[PDB]
Amino acid sequence: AIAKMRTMIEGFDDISHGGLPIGRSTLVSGTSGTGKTLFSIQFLYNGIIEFDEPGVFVTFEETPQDIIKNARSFGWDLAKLVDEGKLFILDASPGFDLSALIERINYAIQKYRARRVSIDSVTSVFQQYDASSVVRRELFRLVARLKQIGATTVMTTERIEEYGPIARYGVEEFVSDNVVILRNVLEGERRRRTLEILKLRGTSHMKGEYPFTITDHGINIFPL
Amino acid sequence: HQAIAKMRTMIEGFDDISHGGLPIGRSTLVSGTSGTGKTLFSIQFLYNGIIEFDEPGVFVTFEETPQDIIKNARSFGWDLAKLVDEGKLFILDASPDPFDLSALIERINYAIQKYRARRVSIDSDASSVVRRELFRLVARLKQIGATTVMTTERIEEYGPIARYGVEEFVSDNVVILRNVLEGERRRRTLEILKLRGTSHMKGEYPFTITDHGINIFPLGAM
Amino acid sequence: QAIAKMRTMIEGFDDISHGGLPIGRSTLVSGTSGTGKTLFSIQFLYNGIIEFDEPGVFVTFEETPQDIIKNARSFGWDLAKLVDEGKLFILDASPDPEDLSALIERINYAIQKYRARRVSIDSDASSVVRRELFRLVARLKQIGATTVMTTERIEEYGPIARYGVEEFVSDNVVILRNVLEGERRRRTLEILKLRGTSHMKGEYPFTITDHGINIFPLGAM
Amino acid sequence: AIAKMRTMIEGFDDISHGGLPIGRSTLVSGTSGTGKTLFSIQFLYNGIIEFDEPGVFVTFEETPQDIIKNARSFGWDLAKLVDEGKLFILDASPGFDLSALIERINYAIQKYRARRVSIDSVTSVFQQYDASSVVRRELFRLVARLKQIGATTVMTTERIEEYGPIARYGVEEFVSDNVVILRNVLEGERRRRTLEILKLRGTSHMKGEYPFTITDHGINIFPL
Amino acid sequence: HQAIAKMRTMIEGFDDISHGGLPIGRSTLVSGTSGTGKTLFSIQFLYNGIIEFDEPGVFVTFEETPQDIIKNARSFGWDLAKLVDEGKLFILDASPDPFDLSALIERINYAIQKYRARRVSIDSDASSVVRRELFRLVARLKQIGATTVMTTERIEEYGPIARYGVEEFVSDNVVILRNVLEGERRRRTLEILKLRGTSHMKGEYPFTITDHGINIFPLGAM
Amino acid sequence: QAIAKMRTMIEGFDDISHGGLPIGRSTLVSGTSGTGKTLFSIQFLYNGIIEFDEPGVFVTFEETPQDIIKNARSFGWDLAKLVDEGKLFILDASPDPEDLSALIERINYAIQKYRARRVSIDSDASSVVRRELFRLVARLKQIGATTVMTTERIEEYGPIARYGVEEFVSDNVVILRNVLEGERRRRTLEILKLRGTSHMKGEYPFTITDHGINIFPLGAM
Ligand SMILES: Nc1ncnc2c1ncn2[C@@H]1O[C@H](COP(=O)(O)OP(=O)(O)NP(=O)(O)O)[C@@H](O)[C@H]1O
Ligand SMILES: Nc1ncnc2c1ncn2[C@@H]1O[C@H](COP(=O)(O)OP(=O)(O)NP(=O)(O)O)[C@@H](O)[C@H]1O
Ligand SMILES: Nc1ncnc2c1ncn2[C@@H]1O[C@H](COP(=O)(O)OP(=O)(O)NP(=O)(O)O)[C@@H](O)[C@H]1O
Ligand SMILES: Nc1ncnc2c1ncn2[C@@H]1O[C@H](COP(=O)(O)OP(=O)(O)NP(=O)(O)O)[C@@H](O)[C@H]1O
Ligand SMILES: Nc1ncnc2c1ncn2[C@@H]1O[C@H](COP(=O)(O)OP(=O)(O)NP(=O)(O)O)[C@@H](O)[C@H]1O
Ligand SMILES: Nc1ncnc2c1ncn2[C@@H]1O[C@H](COP(=O)(O)OP(=O)(O)NP(=O)(O)O)[C@@H](O)[C@H]1O
Ligand SMILES: [Cl-]
Ligand SMILES: [Cl-]
Ligand SMILES: [Cl-]
Ligand SMILES: [Cl-]
Ligand SMILES: [Cl-]
Ligand SMILES: [Cl-]
Ligand SMILES: [Mg+2]
Ligand SMILES: [Mg+2]
Ligand SMILES: [Mg+2]
Ligand SMILES: [Mg+2]
Ligand SMILES: [Mg+2]
Ligand SMILES: [Mg+2]
Repeated sequence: AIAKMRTMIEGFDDISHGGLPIGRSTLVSGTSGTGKTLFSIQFLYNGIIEFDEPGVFVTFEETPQDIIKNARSFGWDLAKLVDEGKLFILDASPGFDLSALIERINYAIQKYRARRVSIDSVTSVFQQYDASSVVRRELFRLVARLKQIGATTVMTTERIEEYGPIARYGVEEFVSDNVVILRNVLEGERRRRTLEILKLRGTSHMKGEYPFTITDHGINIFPL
Repeated sequence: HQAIAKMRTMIEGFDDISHGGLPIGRSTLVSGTSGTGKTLFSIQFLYNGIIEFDEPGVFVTFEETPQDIIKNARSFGWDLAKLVDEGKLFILDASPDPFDLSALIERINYAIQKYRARRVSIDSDASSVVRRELFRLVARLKQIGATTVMTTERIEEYGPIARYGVEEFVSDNVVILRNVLEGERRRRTLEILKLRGTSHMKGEYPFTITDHGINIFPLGAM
Repeated sequence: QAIAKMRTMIEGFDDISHGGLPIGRSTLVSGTSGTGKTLFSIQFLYNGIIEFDEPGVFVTFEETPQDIIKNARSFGWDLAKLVDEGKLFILDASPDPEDLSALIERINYAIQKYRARRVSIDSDASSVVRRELFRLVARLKQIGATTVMTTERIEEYGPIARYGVEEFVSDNVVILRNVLEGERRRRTLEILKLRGTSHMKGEYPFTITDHGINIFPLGAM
Repeated sequence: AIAKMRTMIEGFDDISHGGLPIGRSTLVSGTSGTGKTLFSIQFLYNGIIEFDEPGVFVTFEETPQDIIKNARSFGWDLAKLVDEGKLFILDASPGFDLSALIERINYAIQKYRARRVSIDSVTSVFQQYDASSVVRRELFRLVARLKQIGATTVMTTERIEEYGPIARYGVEEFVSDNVVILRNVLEGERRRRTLEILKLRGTSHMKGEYPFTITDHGINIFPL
Repeated sequence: HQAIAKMRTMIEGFDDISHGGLPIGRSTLVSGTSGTGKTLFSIQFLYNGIIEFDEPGVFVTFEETPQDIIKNARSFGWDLAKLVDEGKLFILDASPDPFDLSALIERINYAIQKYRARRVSIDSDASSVVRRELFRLVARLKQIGATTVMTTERIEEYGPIARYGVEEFVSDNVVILRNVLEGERRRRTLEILKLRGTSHMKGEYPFTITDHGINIFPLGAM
Repeated sequence: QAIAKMRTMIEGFDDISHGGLPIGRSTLVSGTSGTGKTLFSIQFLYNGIIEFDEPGVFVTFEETPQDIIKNARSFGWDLAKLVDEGKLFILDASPDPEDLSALIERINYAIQKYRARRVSIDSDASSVVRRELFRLVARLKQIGATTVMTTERIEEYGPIARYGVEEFVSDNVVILRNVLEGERRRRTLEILKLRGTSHMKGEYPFTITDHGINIFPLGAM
């Protein structure tokens, strides 16, 4: 019914029954340090390395140089992909309206013939601009235009509780076709990472929380 | 003359729980957190009305495009495109362009009249204003004579019925879809909280979503 | 010397209240949605009429008279007949799709016109709510009405009613609950308070059936 | 160290080690239907019957006629005490300033030579007048002037949780010399009434919750 | 030259828990719900300073009148009237008449100078403003060289340290008095949360209030 | 290729962080009152100076330099000597009893003057807080400083910091807890996150003694 794109992130394409729905956005929400940026980098990296699908990474608060430096933790050379024209890192770092940003993103997608897009994290621009009032409207604008473009998008968001609202403004999951929750639960002085696919409109997926670890090779999910 | 009559949904298990289906000529609120099956329920209500009883339906969408409603319904082997082309289903696009309630209600009445519709699904910041506006909608749908499913959002599995804390009190009928997380596993359940002027089963009934749509099971099952 | 009470004839209730509702006073009936508030308030009037020939005035704020009448047919009650016979008056204060003191005067006009002994009223700042609810309860008391007034609440074991004041201005308070535990619902009724008189304490389970509300003994089911 | 006045309410003078501190105010707080008005009526009634100490009852929302009628539940004839000049029921029923009310109360105390005063409930006037802003200030005014007068006062207040703040505005206990909490706890579908003396400045008292019942004879506390 | 020195309170048990008493020349916040023993603690601090060490004290009261402070202290057999008449204790009446902080601080400094006081007790709506103003007071008391107990209110036994959520962060030293209700019984406990630049015992220590004042006991006692 | 780290020499910490704090970045250290935040931040500079001759700048917002110095004598540290020798600079931003970008320029002036490699910063609308904290972290990064910045929180197992944003703009996050259970306190340290590198997970108990912070093994005591 709906076609999916392989993420090649260990375990994820099993949990999602094939990968992420093509041409749609997937919200990846989680508290700080849960692995959201990593998930969004792996998504682009694997598309390039495994499938020669170019990617655009939109960063708000982290600098492109820090994204590149941090990815060396995993032995991934993103500078080389940028040099080869296969990755573009769009720096979106400092009435509220995402129209201008959407034009920039669209330019990059057409220029680099990108099939994958990662946006990390649009929560920060809403919050820095004090734009909670229009989050539902502007996220809708962004999600809708990315769909018109045909991009397959990972969109990260913040949340402040492990078991609580999906995201910070309490509306983000409802305008998203697809929702993944990363958790980092503290119990008995120990942390455990888990991943959940809450929803994929129009298709099936495994349910509940699945454990994962972050290693030198990135995210490893165990699809019990 | 007699107590209220019901219209069969044909959603497996639901007509048992509702003691006959949804109260005719009224609206039923179906509330749930994200991914609980709300849009599915409202689609299945229309689809079954068309296939089983040749009762035309109007689907009102506020954020999903008609194309995506049609695409997603193929997950269950339902061909909504065929139904739209036969004039049995009309998808009213009220989604924004990548709010006027009176204008909306007029469009809905227009569609109900044009397509002879007997079923309607509507899917989906002061609580005082929400109460007044939802009341107007419910009341005018009842004047038109529609049997309606209207979905609403909620945030917590075992908190308020719906986002604003008022929606269930202006509704005649309320169904709650939950997606309960316990010990890392999810369990879907459906509950008929209330049907004014008629009987229904009580409590949460477990259900699944499969290639066949929603299938509801007996109490404490699964 | 006690407070005089009028029988509700609602199965079990007149035992729990030790004689029924205090006459000439208002009783708050609070509950989450679908707990039986409107039913309790209709059954109070209906029984008043059928058992005692005591006329009743039903004040509706959101449901229409025709829907009230239709819904009561669930219980085999013919409210339309009672309106035709002048025994029941349904005052429609529900808004048209498409002022407190004024409403009170229409209520009093109805009470005097129909010589009603029973009144049911069904159903954003706590200060204003407290002041206006006090004026309504006080005016009904001066009129001599015995009143059931319903209110909303949003949690089964939280505040008595939405604004956190409603129970303090009421002489009498009844709480209807619909408790969800282990995927099952259990309806319970509690008389929290009756000023000046006695009543059973705590929660009593009840059912709603074809014959209305039926309240059961302690710790039952 | 500080002299106390017997309440003669069954069990209470044991819990308070002698009764209420003379010349001071005692806050009696509780959720609705916990017995606050009853406690405040018994305090005056017993002063009159047992000790020929006249009393003034200040009522805000309940009418004097209802106070009198309700007290017949217990076989107490308050109309007769009013007729004999031993009880005065002051009807205080409908910038915020209790000065005028305080003058009325003072007039009644002097006129009737009252030793006991019950005020039930000043919470309602604060709330009806939307005067949360000045609760601490105005309660202080009232408590201080009653102390200057020499009255021994029971002052009831509302609260909305059994285990939670002492009173509605979160300040009332701090301007009171003495604090009593009435609770009506629901557990396992059963209610239990308890009374606690939280604090009596400058003197001793029993601690914790003590069970009580309300009967035809009024409040019965069991001072375990 | 060396780490901070302490002044003995002589409150039974307290100087053990504080590893020597209260840090000299600083303020110690003593926070508690109503009836926890805050005023008692602050009175005992001065009284013991006078009786045991001939160190004069100033008591600043904001709501209890001096007459009532004196009256209530007779519960413990303490004759504060005698101490005021000997010029060893001064009760500064800052209570309202049945707010100017700079003016208050000047009066406190005046009293400290007039009576040669070495100990001070102060007893007792935007959190930002409270933070700034409390900071000014603490800082100016430290400039004067007072060793001070300052009491504050709190609402919950195991919630915020104090009413506004900022008071402990501008204090050098924090003591929490609790009155914990469990199974219908109350248990009083005292905790030294923090003393900057010095050591102290940790956790809650049970205490009683009796005719002798506050008596603190070893851990897990009673 | 890893992220380079600088050793804190705080007992146990450099093991938990797998080498120390990421160089040229800021580390958030959040905690309720009296959890050891100022101590952690002083020990970071002190060890930098004593172990590695790396000068440090301490920015204080409420405690005075003289109190910082007095309090450190608890640990047998002579900070006054280090200020005299030009190895430690305490920037006083505390208010006098009786503008972000400006503060940043005074910090940078201090860093350049004293050739500091280490910086500690100690310590009402979430939007504004997020924007200003981002500007500070970004400017410190451009300057090249390795920074410890303390923040407050009010619950041991609640939000990381007061405004619910502080941890998201930080590259590195450490949480100090002081957990009260059964009338006993237990101090724990947690490294929540270090962008781009590895670290041990969960809570590690620690003590504060005459020698500063000592962090213990897993599940200890
Ligand atoms: N080589 C590695 N081995 C193990 N864990 C690693 C490694 N590199 C990074 N990590 C972990 O990955 C985490 C970073 O994940 P990241 O994807 O930046 O989280 P995030 O959710 O985007 N954080 P934030 O943006 O602040 O909300 C670090 O906190 C480390 O715990
Ligand atoms: N063929 C299928 N088999 C199993 N599950 C499916 C299938 N198709 C869809 N689903 C599930 O149905 C869910 C979507 O249901 P849907 O009715 O769109 O939820 P919703 O409550 O309307 N979500 P939202 O609009 O965000 O409030 C997905 O999240 C999948 O879990
Ligand atoms: N014949 C019947 N048998 C059993 N239950 C019935 C019958 N008729 C109605 N009910 C129940 O009565 C409930 C309606 O009670 P009602 O008195 O309308 O509640 P309420 O508290 O006033 N609801 P609301 O005003 O919408 O918040 C329905 O939800 C059914 O569960
Ligand atoms: N004769 C009696 N026998 C037993 N209980 C009685 C009797 N008379 C009254 N009661 C109880 O006393 C309660 C009234 O107590 P009352 O002192 O009015 O409470 P309150 O706390 O002042 N209520 P409120 O003013 O609404 O906050 C009633 O709710 C009954 O439960
Ligand atoms: N002789 C005594 N024996 C036993 N307990 C006593 C004695 N004298 C006083 N008390 C107790 O001490 C408590 C008063 O302590 P106090 O120091 O005034 O509390 P506080 O915390 O200052 N109250 P508040 O000002 O409302 O915040 C009383 O509530 C009694 O329980
Ligand atoms: N020599 C010592 N031995 C043991 N503990 C000590 C010693 N010196 C100080 N402490 C402890 O260290 C704590 C102060 O730590 P500090 O680093 O000031 O905490 P903080 O989190 O910065 N406090 P604050 O800024 O007031 O919220 C004191 O409360 C003592 O418990
Ligand atoms: Cl991991
Ligand atoms: Cl399922
Ligand atoms: Cl039932
Ligand atoms: Cl009782
Ligand atoms: Cl004690
Ligand atoms: Cl320690
Ligand atoms: Mg990130
Ligand atoms: Mg949907
Ligand atoms: Mg109703
Ligand atoms: Mg009362
Ligand atoms: Mg005090
Ligand atoms: Mg500090």
